[PDB]
Amino acid sequence: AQCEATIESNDAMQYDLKEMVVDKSCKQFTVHLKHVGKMAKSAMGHNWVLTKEADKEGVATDGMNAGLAQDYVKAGDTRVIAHTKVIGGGESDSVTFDVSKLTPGEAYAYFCSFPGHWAMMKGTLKLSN
Ligand SMILES: [Cu+2]
Repeated sequence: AQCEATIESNDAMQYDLKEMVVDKSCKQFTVHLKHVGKMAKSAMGHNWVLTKEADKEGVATDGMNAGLAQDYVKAGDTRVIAHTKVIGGGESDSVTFDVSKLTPGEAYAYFCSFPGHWAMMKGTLKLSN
């Protein structure tokens, strides 16, 4: 979508994309998260979080402990490349990140850090041309 992509989250605790590709010509990347469900953020809130695949579970665990006001992301967690807000049904959010944060040919994990969702809601992101 240039240097943008749109991802959908629903009431089934799913994302519609399992992988994202960042083009090499991009200096900035933008992700647009949409919550196409009708459930409340307290019940089935979704976010989109970018980490080294390695940091997935540790960031997820710390995020859970941060609470909803922190969007289920430990504040200033340095393992976090980018993340959106936690949204409810009918909402959306966008995050733009600096691509030079990514290392070519390395796979990254994107997941939802709302409590219990990282196990069902995850995908890979990589830089490719
Ligand atoms: Cu979620």
